[PDB]
Amino acid sequence: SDPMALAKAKEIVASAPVVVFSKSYCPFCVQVKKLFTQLGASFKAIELDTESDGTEIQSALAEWTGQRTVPNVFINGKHIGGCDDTIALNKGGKLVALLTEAGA
Repeated sequence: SDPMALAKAKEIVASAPVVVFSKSYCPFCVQVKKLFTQLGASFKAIELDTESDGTEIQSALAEWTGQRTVPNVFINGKHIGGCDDTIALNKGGKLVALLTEAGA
C-alpha cells in the first residue's frame, strides 16, 4: 500500500469537518470525542484497531504529520495533533472557533 495508504488517510480527512484517527481502547481518544460532543461538535472517527489497514495508515499519518500516537485530530483545515493539544486549544476560547468555521 504505502502511498496508497497515505491517500486513503488524506481522503478520509477530507470531509470531515472534524476527523479523529483513533483506537477502540485508547483512553485519551475518548476524552477527545467527548469534548466535541459536549461542545456541540460533530465528527467522524476511525478506529484503527477495527480495520485491516489502519496500521498502515498509522504509518502513513506518521510520515505525513510526524504524529505516531493516537488520536490524530483534524479539523477541516488539517492537523491539530492529539488530545494532548486539542484541549489546550479549548483553554483559550478558540477551539470553539475552528469548529465553528468548519461547521457546528
